[PDB]
Amino acid sequence: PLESQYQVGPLLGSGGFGSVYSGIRVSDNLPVAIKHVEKDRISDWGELPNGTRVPMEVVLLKKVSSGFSGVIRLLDWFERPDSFVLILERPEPVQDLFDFITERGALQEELARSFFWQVLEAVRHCHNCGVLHRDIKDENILIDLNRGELKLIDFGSGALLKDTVYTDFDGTRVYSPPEWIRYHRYHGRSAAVWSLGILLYDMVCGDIPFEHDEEIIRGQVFFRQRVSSECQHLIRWCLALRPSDRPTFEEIQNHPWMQDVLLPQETAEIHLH
Ligand SMILES: CN1CCN(c2cc3c(-c4cccc(N5CCNCC5)n4)n[nH]c3cn2)CC1=O
Repeated sequence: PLESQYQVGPLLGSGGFGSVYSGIRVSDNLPVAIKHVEKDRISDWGELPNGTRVPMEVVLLKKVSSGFSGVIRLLDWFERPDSFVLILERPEPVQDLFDFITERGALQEELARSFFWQVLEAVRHCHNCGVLHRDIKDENILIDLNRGELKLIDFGSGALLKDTVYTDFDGTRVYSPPEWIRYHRYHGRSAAVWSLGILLYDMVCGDIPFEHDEEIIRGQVFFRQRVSSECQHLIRWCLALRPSDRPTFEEIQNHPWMQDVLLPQETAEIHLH
């Protein structure tokens, strides 16, 4: 009975993902996030090993929630008559990257390097677990303000990772690649790299580079803030129009702009405290 196991707090947010509340596990006072999703609104369904009908999100979270890392872990879940309820890790104090950027404006490159690196490690972890996130962006990353650690959230638009083409997409359009816009097709890793380019631009410029379909399709990157040449180069590389022209994760992390990253804790002490 989830009713008695958790003390429900205030609404943290709601939108396309459903409704997410602050909570506390009664047994040990562990801070949690309680996410409700209506079944009528669940588009993609999946199956547990033990053969049970469940939201793909839950399948993806399980595959990815084993071990430590930069992904928010699924602690438990429940099925209700017309909804599923997910119990998720909740860091505290925390702020999502979108609000963080809005507040501080464009980030110092040293900070953006540390954040971006951690996002890369998290996404690599998902891919190693057979999971494609598909909605990488500032709103889907949490910053643990005390530890300097980022955490990927919201796998509700995700899919099992495969090497064949995807012909469906339900992530954020302004983060979707030109091949989706033009052809309604993309491959997982290379689409992910494109969204990482948007994300990195967003961090160092304090806003998204493209707003309309035609800008995405043109792929011309204009910098509105001062950004080093190395960083501009990495961004333009991630945002190559031809998917095959984009860097692999390894090539991103071996890029000269990516060298000498701060540890998360160093990052918090310098930039967060
Ligand atoms: C799209 N989306 C956004 C909220 N999300 C989430 C938030 C949290 C949080 C959390 C903690 C503190 C604040 C906070 N919100 C996130 C929304 N923006 C305000 C801060 N979320 N902890 N754990 C979470 C797990 N998922 C579920 C989800 O699917």
